[PDB]
Amino acid sequence: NMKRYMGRDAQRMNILAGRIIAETVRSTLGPKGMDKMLVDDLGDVVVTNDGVTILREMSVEHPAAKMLIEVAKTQEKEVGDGTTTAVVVAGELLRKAEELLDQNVHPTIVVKGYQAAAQKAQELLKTIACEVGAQDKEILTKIAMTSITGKGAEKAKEKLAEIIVEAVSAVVDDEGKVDKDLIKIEKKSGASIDDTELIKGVLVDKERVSAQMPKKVTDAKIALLNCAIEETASEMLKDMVAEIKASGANVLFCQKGIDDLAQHYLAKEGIVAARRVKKSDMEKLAKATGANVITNIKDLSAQDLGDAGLVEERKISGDSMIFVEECKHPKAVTMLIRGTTEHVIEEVARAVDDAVGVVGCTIEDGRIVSGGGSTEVELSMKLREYAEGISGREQLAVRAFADALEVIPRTLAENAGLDAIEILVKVRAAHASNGNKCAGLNVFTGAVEDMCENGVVEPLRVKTQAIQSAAESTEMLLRIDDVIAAE
Amino acid sequence: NMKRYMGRDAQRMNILAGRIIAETVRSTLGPKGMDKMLVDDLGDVVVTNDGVTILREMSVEHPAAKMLIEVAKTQEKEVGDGTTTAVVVAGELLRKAEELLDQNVHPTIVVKGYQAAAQKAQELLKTIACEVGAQDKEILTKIAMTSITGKGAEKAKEKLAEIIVEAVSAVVDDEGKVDKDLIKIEKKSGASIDDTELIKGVLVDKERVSAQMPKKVTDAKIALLNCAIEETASEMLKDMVAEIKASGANVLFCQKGIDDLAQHYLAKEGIVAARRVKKSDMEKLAKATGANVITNIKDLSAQDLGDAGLVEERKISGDSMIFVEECKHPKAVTMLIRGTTEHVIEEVARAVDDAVGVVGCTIEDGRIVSGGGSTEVELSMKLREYAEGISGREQLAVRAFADALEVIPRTLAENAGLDAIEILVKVRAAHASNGNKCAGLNVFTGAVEDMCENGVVEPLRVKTQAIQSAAESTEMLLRIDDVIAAE
Amino acid sequence: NMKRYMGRDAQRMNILAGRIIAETVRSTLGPKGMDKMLVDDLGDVVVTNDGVTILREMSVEHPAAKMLIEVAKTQEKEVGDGTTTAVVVAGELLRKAEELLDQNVHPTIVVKGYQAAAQKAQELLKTIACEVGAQDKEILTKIAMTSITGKGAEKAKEKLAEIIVEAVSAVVDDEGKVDKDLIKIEKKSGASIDDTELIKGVLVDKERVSAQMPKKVTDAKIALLNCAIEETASEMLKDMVAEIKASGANVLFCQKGIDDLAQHYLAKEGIVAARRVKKSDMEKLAKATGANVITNIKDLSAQDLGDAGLVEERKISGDSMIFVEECKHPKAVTMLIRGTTEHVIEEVARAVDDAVGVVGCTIEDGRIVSGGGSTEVELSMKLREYAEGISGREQLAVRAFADALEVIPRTLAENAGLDAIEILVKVRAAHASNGNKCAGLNVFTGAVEDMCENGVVEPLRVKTQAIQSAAESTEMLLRIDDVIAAE
Ligand SMILES: Nc1ncnc2c1ncn2[C@@H]1O[C@H](COP(=O)(O)OP(=O)(O)O)[C@@H](O)[C@H]1O
Ligand SMILES: Nc1ncnc2c1ncn2[C@@H]1O[C@H](COP(=O)(O)OP(=O)(O)O)[C@@H](O)[C@H]1O
Ligand SMILES: Nc1ncnc2c1ncn2[C@@H]1O[C@H](COP(=O)(O)OP(=O)(O)O)[C@@H](O)[C@H]1O
Ligand SMILES: [Mg+2]
Ligand SMILES: [Mg+2]
Ligand SMILES: [Mg+2]
Repeated sequence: NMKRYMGRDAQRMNILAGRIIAETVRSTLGPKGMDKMLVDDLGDVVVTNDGVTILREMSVEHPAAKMLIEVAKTQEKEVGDGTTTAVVVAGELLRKAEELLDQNVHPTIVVKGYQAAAQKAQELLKTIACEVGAQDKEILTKIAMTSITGKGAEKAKEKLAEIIVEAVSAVVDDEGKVDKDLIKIEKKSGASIDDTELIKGVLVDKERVSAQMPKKVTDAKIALLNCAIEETASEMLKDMVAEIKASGANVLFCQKGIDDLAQHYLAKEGIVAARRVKKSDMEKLAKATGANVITNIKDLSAQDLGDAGLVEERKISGDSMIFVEECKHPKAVTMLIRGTTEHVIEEVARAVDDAVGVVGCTIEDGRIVSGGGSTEVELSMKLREYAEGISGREQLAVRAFADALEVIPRTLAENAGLDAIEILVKVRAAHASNGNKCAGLNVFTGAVEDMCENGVVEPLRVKTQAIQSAAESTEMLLRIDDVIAAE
Repeated sequence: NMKRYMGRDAQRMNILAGRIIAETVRSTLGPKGMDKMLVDDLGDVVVTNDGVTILREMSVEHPAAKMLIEVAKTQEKEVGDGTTTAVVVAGELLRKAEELLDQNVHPTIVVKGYQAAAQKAQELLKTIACEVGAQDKEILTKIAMTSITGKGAEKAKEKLAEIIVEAVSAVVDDEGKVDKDLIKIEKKSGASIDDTELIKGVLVDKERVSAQMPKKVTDAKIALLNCAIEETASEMLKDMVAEIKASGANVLFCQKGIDDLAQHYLAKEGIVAARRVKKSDMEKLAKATGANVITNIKDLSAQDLGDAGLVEERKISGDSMIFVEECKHPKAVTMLIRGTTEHVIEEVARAVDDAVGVVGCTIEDGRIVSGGGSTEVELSMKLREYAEGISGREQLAVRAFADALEVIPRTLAENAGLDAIEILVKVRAAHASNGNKCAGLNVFTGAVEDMCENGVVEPLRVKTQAIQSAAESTEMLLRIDDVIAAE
Repeated sequence: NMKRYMGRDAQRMNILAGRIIAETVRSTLGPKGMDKMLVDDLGDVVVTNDGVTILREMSVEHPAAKMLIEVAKTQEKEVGDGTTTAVVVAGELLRKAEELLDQNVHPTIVVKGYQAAAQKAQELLKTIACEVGAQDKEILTKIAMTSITGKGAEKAKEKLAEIIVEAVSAVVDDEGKVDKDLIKIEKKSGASIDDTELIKGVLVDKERVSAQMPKKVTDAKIALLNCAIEETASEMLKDMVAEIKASGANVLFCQKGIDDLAQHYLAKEGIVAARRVKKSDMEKLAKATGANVITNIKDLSAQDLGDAGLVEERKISGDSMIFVEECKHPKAVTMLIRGTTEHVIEEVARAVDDAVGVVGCTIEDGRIVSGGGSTEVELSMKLREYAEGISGREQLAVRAFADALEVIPRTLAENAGLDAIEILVKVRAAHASNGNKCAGLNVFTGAVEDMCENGVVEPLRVKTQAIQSAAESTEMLLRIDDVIAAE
C-alpha cells in the first residue's frame, strides 16, 4: 500500500517530471514559436500559444509536475505575460540541479545556493531596469507590441497595440492601479481581426424589452434600476413609469423584472428599457457612463443618470445587442474583438489579455527591461561573478542558477531555427562589462542587436515574478526525497 | 475469526510497527533534513517537513503505529514544534526495548525502569533549563528563529522571526497566556515570501456591499452589528440607518443581512458596510479594533465602536478584500503570508505556526534549553549515572532509556551527512561533568559548538512534553502481549 | 438442519469453549500481568488490562463462551474489580469438572457437589473477613491502591489512590451507599498522568453564550434553568433577565435555548450564562453546588441558587470549558484524568473505575480480606477438610471445587515468572490451621509474606461475588448435554 519512491529515485522522478512539462511549452517560446492544439475527451478543441492555458487545460497527473503548473498559474495571476518563461526556467533549474546532485552535493546546499542567487538576481534586476512614465504612451505601446508578438509576429498589428494602451489607460484607478477586470472583452465573428475596435462604454447582451421602444437614442441619459418595476391590472404603474420620466431618463436598464403593464407605459413615453440584465452588466454600466445603481425607484434623483453619446440596438454577427458606446468619462471600457472563425477570435483574445497585463504592469510599476533574452544574459553573467565571491560548495549552485537563466536566449534561438550555441556566444560577448545590457538576439534579423532601440521591452514584473516563482518552487521540489503515491 | 498474534510475535509486531512510522520521519529531522511529498487518492499533493501533518495525513492502518501518531498529535497540541522528535524518540525507546526483551527481561520490568527514568529526566531538565524574561524580545527571536530553521535554514529569514515575536507578543492575555488562535494567519500569492508582513488588525474576505460606498476611510470608527438591518418598501430603514450615524460610525460590519433599502441609505451617508461576515470574523474584529458586538441596533452606544487607522478595500492577488489595518491596541493580529506558488505559501505557513508555538511557549513557561541535540546528550549522561544507583534488572531499562535519547543528536548528524558515531563521541566528551550542557553539533559548522551562544534555543516544553509522551505511550505498548485484529 | 453435538461431545465442546475465554485473560492477572491490544474491523484500537472490557469488546461467538462473559459482565456490575478472577475461576471449575466426568461421575452429582462447596465457601469467607470502618480513610487507601496495582504496579501512584478515596467519600449518600455515577470522570490530554486531580464540582463542555460576559467569577451564586428564556423583537426579555438578577445570581446554566435578545441583557448585567447544557450536566450541577432545577422562571427563589467558590471558562487541552470548581458541600464530584496520549489516558481511567468500585465496596460492605491469592489458599484448604465430612461421590466434586480456587495463586505466580508449583506449596504450608489466613505470595518479593501487613486488601464483595457467579454459571453449563446450533 502502495507506491513509494526512495531517495535518488524520488528526486529523479520529480526532477524529471518537472523537466517534462517544461519541455512541453519550450516550443511556444518566442515569435518564431509554435502553437499547441489541444482536444479533450469531448472532441472540444482549443488552439493556443499561451503557456498557462496549455498547462492548465491538459490532464497533468503526476504530483511533481502539478506544482510547476503552480508557477505558471501565479505568473498569469500577477503579470499576464511570461507564463511560459517562468515554467521554462523552472525546468532548467531542475535540470542543472541534478548535475550537482549526481556529483553528491547535498540537496540542502543546492537549495541554499539557489536561494542565494535568486536573492541577488532580484536586486540585480532592480538596478538594470530603465524607468518610464506611467503615461509615456509611446513606450506603453512598444510594451504592448512586444507582448502580442511572441504569440506570432503576425498578430502584432500596429493599430491593435494602440487600441489596448488607450484602453488600459482609461481604466486606471487614480491612484494608481489597473483593474484588469474593468476592461470588458467581447468576442463576435465578422470578417475581421482588423475590425476589432475600442468601445468606450458597455456591450449588453439584451434587447429592448418592448418592440415599440426606440431602437436608437443619441446623447442619452441612463437610469440603472436595481429595483423591480412591478405591475398588476390597475395601472399601479403610471406612478413608477412617470417617476422615471421625472428625472429625464430616455434609457433604462433594469436588473429585475419589468411587468407587462410597465412595458407599455415606457414604450409610450419614448424611454428604452431592458429587463433582467446581468448583475455584472449593471456594475459595468454603473462605472462606464457615470451612473448610479438605485434600489428605491422613488429615490431616483436626476443625477443618478449616466451619460453615453449613443445607445443603440444593433445586430452584430447575427445576435442583436444594446451598444452603449461613445461615453464621456469611462471607468469601464469594452474591447470588441473580431475575427473570421471562433478559435481565430479566441486566440486574438488571449493575446489581448497578455497585452493588457504587461501594459497595466508598466503603468503600475514604472520600470521595464529589454526583451529578446537580453536581461537574462546580462542577469546571468552578473550572477556568475557574484558566484566567485562565494566560498563553499554553494558556489556550484549559484553558477548553475546563473547558467540556468540562459535557457531563454537559448530556446528563443532554437525555435527560430538558428544555431543556439553560437548566438549564445555572440550575445555573451556583447555583455562584457561594457554595453549593452540591452544586447539580445533578434530572431528575424538573425543577428544580435540592441533590443531597447528595436522596441523590444517587458515590464520588470515579468522577469522578477518569473525568476522568483521559478526559484521558490524548484527549491521546494529539491528538498523532497520520499514520495507516497496511492490508488 | 480472524487474526491474532501471540507473545513474542505480538510484541515484535508492535515494536516493529512503531519503529516504522518513526523511521518515516527520521529524515525530516534538523535543518539538513528533507521534505516528504504526499499525494492522496485524489491527485491532491502536499509537501511538508512538519512531522505531525506528515503522519496525520497519510493512511496509517496498523493499530500499534496508530498510537505513536498519538504522541505526535498531542505534541503539536501542547507545544507546536518538536513533533518529529517526540515520535522519533518514541521509536528509539521501542528499539532499545527489544534488546532487553530478547534478553528475557520481563516487559513489566522494562516498563518499570522506563517510567523511572522518564521520572528522573523530568526533574533533570527542570534544573538545566535557563530562565528567560517573558519579553526578552531578543531571546524570543532566537527561539523563533531556531524553530523556522530545521524546516530548512533557507526559510530562516531574519525579518520573519522578528515579525512573529512581535505578533505573538501582541496577543498575550494578561495574565498570562498566548491564544494561538488570536493570531489570524492569511495566505495570498504575490511575488513574495519576503513580502509576508504583520497586519495589526483583521483581514475580511468580504467587499463593500454597495459600490457607491467609500473604498477608503482613515482613522475610522467601526460599528459591529450582530443584528439584521431589515427593510420592506416604505423606508422603515432611515431609522436604523440614522441611528448608526448617530453614534459616529463611518464603517459597519454586519453578520446578518442588510436589505437593499438600508444599503442605499448607508451609501448616501458615507458609511461603508459589509453584510454576512463570518461569525469568526466578527469576534476577530471585536477584539482587534477594540469594538463591541451589538445585537440591538437601538442600544448602539457611541463607545461600542472600535478604532482602526485605516479601513480599505484592496485587490490583493486577484481577490478583493477589506483591510482593517494599523489598529491601536490589537488583541487580535493578522500574519499575512505570501509566496509565489500555493504550496510554497502553505509550507511557509506551517513554519510560522511552529514559530508561534515555541514563542508562545517561552513567554508562557519562562524557561528554555539549548538545541542541536545538546540537552539530549546532557540529559542522557546524567540519566546514565542515575542508572548505576539502581539495583536490579530495572537498571538495564534505565540505561536503555538513557541511550535512547541520543537518537536526536545521532539522526541530526545523519541527515547533515556527517559521521554520526564520531560526532556523538565528541559531543559526549564535552559533557563530562564540566561544561557545557550547551555543547552540541552544529550541522553547518560540522564541529561541536556552544549552542546557547550560537543562538540555538528551544522552549523547555519541547523536550519535557516530548520525552514524557514518548515514555508514556511506549510504556503502554510494551505491556501488550496479545492482539486481536478483525476483518 | 443443521449442527448438533451429542453427550460427551457437547460437554467437551462447552467445557473447552469455556476454558478458552478463560485462558484468554489468564495473562492479565496480577501486577506482573500483561495487556491485550484489541483492534476491531475499523482499525480502532483499544489497549487494556481490564478483564471484562477485553471480553466484551471482542467478537466472541461460541454460545458456551458467550456465557462466561456473563460472569465477568456482572462482576463489573456488582463490584468493579476482580472481573478477570471471576472468569478465571469459572474456567478452572470447568477444567476440574471434566476430570470427574472422564471418570464417569454423573454431571448432576458434580453440579450437586459444586453447589455444596460454593455454599460453604460463602459462609467460610464471612468469618475470615476483617472488619473495617466506613471512614477508616487509611485502609480505604490501601484498598484503592491494591486495586490500581494489578493494572501494573506503575499506575499505583500514591497520590492517586488518595484522590479517589477522598472523591468516593464525598459522594456517599447517607445512608449509606455510593452512587458510582455521582463521581464524574473527565479525560483531557496535558503532559500529565500526575496532573490528574480532584475537582470538587462539575466540568461543563459549554462556553459563555455571549463573549461580552465575565470569563471569571469567584464565590459565585448559581441559577440552573430548566426553562427556555425566549425573546422576539420588543424586549419582552428585560422581565426574564431582571427577575434572575432579582435572586442575586451572577451565573446561569440553561438547558434550553437563550434567545439573542436575552443574551445581550445578561452580558449587560454581569451574569454569565450557557445555553443548551446536557440534561445530565444539569443534574450534576443540581447536586454538586447545592442548587435547584427551576422550570418556572417566575418561581426563581433566592435559595434555588447553588454555591461554588469559582466559576471560570478555561482552555484546557485546546478545548474551552466552564469549570465550576471549589464547591462547599459536593454531592457530585469530578475526577479530572490527564495523560500525554489518548489511550494512555483511557486506561488510567479504567484503573480509576476499578478503584472507585472497590472503595465504594468497602464503605458499603465494611468487611475486607487479604489479596495476593491469600484467602484463596485459605478458602481452599478449609473447603478441602469440609470435603472429608462428605459421604458419596459428591465429595470428589467438593475437593475439585477446593482445588479450583488455587488457580488464582497459581496464575499470579506464573505471570510474575516464578515457579507456580513450589510457591503454591510454601503458601499452603503457611496456612496449616495456625496462621496466617493472610499468608500470600508477593510477586515482587518473590517469597511468601503477610498480605494484610503489606497493605494488600480487597473488599469481601470481590471474592464472594466472584466465587458464586463462577459457581452458578459453570453449574448450569455442566448440566448441558445437547446443543442445537443453526445457520
Ligand atoms: N522581436 C522579438 N525578437 C526576439 N524575441 C522577442 C521579440 N519579441 C518578444 N520576444 C521574446 O519572446 C518571449 C515571449 O514568448 P511568449 O511566446 O510570449 O511566451 P511568454 O510570453 O510566456 O514568455 C519573451 O522572452 C520576449 O523576450
Ligand atoms: N542551527 C542548528 N544546528 C543544529 N541543529 C539545529 C539547529 N537549529 C535547530 N536544530 C535542531 O533541529 C531539530 C528540529 O527538527 P525539525 O525539522 O524542526 O523537527 P521537530 O522540530 O519536530 O523536532 C531540533 O532538535 C533542533 O534541536
Ligand atoms: N502487591 C501485590 N502482590 C501480589 N498480588 C497482588 C498485589 N496487588 C494485587 N494483587 C492481586 O492481583 C489481582 C488483580 O488482578 P487484576 O489484573 O486486577 O484483575 P482482577 O482485578 O479482575 O482480578 C488480585 O487477585 C490481587 O489479589
Ligand atoms: Mg505573450
Ligand atoms: Mg520546526
Ligand atoms: Mg484491577
